[PDB]
Amino acid sequence: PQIKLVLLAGVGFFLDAYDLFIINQVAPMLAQVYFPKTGLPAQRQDLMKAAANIGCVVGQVMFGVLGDSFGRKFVYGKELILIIVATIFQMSAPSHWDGNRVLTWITICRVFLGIGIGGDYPMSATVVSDRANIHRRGTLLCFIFANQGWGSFVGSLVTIVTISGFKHRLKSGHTHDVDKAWRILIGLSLIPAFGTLYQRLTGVIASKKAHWQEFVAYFSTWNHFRNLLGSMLGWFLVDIAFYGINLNQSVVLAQIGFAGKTGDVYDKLFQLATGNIIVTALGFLPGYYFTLFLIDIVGRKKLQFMGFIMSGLFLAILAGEIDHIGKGPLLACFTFMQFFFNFGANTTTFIVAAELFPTRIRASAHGISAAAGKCGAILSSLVFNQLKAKIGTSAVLWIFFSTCILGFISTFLIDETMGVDPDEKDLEERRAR
Ligand SMILES: CCCCCCCCCO[C@@H]1O[C@H](CO)[C@@H](O)[C@H](O)[C@H]1O
Ligand SMILES: CCCCCCCCCO[C@@H]1O[C@H](CO)[C@@H](O)[C@H](O)[C@H]1O
Ligand SMILES: CCCCCCCCCO[C@@H]1O[C@H](CO)[C@@H](O)[C@H](O)[C@H]1O
Repeated sequence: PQIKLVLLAGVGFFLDAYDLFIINQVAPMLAQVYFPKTGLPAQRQDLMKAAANIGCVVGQVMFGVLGDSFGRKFVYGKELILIIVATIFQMSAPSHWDGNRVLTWITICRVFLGIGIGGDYPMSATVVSDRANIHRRGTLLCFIFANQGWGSFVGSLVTIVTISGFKHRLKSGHTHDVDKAWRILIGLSLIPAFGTLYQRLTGVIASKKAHWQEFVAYFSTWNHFRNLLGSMLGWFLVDIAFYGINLNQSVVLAQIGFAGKTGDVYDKLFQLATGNIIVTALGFLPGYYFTLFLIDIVGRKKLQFMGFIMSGLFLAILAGEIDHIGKGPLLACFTFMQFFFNFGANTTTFIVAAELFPTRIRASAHGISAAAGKCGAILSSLVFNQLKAKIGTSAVLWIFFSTCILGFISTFLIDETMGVDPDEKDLEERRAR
């Protein structure tokens, strides 16, 4: 039936999300091995974490040209082997290498990993926004998207299971085995990746200039232009805070009480992994499901308004209190923030970009919005740990706060898409003039 295809798109998101966010769990292990006394150098850590998102935009433009030039049959398999191969190179950095060289190895691998993650990313959204043509398209897009939560959660679960498996060996003095742990964290993605590879198998300028002419004509009208403006702005603005925080969740949990001077190597990695699992289990993950049950009841806009403005509050509390109040209150607010990312702006920007636009131009408008998002992701990703050193963590969280208020403001540019057919509205718009 139609069901099996949406699951396959789901496992595509799951694998993309796992590979993206697992770097947050891998980085503190790389620190313990290759930079035990100092931290990972700020610029190198930022480059390593932005790498996958940088490749992600290169992927969907490149796999876009090839997919348009020679059709969908050209791309469907090749994107997945690229992330499999990129996973294996990343997994197998020479252990006898110098720390900066190991880091540079992983960043480059993660760019190519990103290029593949850039493959199926918008194509899993289109297949069911085109297919459904029903009020329950939002509940469907949201169900596919929720696999981003499971990607981050399973990575955290994999991490505590892995560390607690190495418990006795680390306690008995074999401290280099954390170099084997971080390879297992990346490597375990290969199990669904190979599973899915097998399941997936078992006048060009004249046309482009004609589509460009329709696109420009469409988005040169205000009530049509602002919907593209608001779609680009909302996705751009939320990804600054969202990927800034989530690619560095282990870093924030370290000003909060979860990193300390007490305890040994196991005690360190294990409470830090304990902090990560709490946040994603209690906040990051359930937010997707609160959205799932309410988008086709409350509407998309009311959920972004709430999402931006609620995550703003907890960012302001973090920014104001992080250096001044105890662990507990901060851990709660940080979890509340994560909850209202996914019960809110992060989930709705994705749906709104897929739902706003009539099909005759939907491909570009969704692509331009997704590209705008990745731009916001790479700014914070490229600079988060550098700013944290130049201006401090509280000052960065004040920046994230401001982007949430701008997101709230920009959401007024959008039409509510709950229950609307964008092709019909385009249709009456035209029969009306
Ligand atoms: C599926 C795609 C696979 C991509 C894997 C390519 C890894 C690139 C290897 O990096 C190279 O090795 C050293 C890194 O420390 C440096 O000598 C050199 O500057 C750098 O270019
Ligand atoms: C399709 C190309 C795939 C090539 C994979 C070759 C892997 C060779 C083994 O690598 C080794 O991995 C160990 C940790 O796992 C490190 O201790 C060691 O330094 C490194 O040499
Ligand atoms: C100098 C900055 C000024 C920009 C002003 C904000 C633009 C608001 C656009 O109004 C729009 O009118 C539509 C009805 O036609 C509503 O459906 C939609 O919700 C609403 O967003």
